[PDB]
Amino acid sequence: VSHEQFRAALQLVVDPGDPRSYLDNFIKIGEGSTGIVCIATVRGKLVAVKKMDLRKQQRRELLFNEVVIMRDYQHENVVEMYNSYLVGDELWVVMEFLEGGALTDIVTHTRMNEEQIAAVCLAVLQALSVLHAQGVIHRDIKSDSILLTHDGRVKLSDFGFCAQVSKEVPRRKSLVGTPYWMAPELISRLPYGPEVDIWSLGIMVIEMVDGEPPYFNEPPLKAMKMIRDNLPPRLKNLHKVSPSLKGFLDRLLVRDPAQRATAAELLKHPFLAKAGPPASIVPLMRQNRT
Ligand SMILES: CCn1cnc2c(Nc3cccc(Cl)c3)nc(N[C@@H]3CCCC[C@H]3N)nc21
Ligand SMILES: [Cl-]
Repeated sequence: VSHEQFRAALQLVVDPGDPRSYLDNFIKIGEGSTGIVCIATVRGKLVAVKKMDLRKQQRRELLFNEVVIMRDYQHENVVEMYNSYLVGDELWVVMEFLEGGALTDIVTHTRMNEEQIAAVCLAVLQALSVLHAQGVIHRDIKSDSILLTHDGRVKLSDFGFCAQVSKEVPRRKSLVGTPYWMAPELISRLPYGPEVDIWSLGIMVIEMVDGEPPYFNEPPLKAMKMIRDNLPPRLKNLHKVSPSLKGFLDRLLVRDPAQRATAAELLKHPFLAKAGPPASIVPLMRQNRT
């Protein structure tokens, strides 16, 4: 499929026009897999703009999947998209700005308690149960993909790797994700489904408890071989965690995806009863630390 034809299909979907009319004061706040993210001001609300080069993608079709999903799925725990545009060779998606940043910064700089860990898992499982029911697989669940509001509410972001399964095509086979968070069946190149996100969430629980995913200091291909061949990873800090948290994590990090717990199942797990309110996360954020 041609670039001119791909851009053409995307043009049918995005908002027409040049948003450099509506926006100014662009400040780069980071980089992802698919492009860069800036903050900008509307002509006075401030927004986040993700900018992706149509010609520089390993899997260009995923750009399409991204826009269509956030357009079609609004949930309290999912980052809201306001608009999307084509600007030269770039797809721009305009989204709400979340002042609390990403969970990565919390997990690498602080130790979360179980109330805080439970609140983050509850929020993510709520988003995923709704997405999974409609056949949407996120495929990049990790702390970097979890954003926080000023008052400590959790929002799933970074839908640039998502896919949708259906009755007609109920499994994917593509190798998409981030090595250390990838489910064994996905690493192995087997037909997979929504269950891959449950494993990835398990790995993000490890991040929240231990600060890092398993095998993080290994080359990514070596970590993927270990994920694929070995017993499920265990918490380095095990004696430090409750029986509720261990039993919860034991249901996520199940190698056989057919025996892995679903998002709907896990929403009924007693560990999530520990979830604290959003205000419990606030003191973990960079702006409130010293
Ligand atoms: C859904 C798009 N989006 C809205 N608001 C975002 C966001 N907020 C903040 C808030 C405070 C500091 C920073 Cl660095 C980002 N960060 C943000 N972070 C970057 C985006 C790409 C690189 C990884 C991730 N940390 N993404 C944000
Ligand atoms: Cl249990």
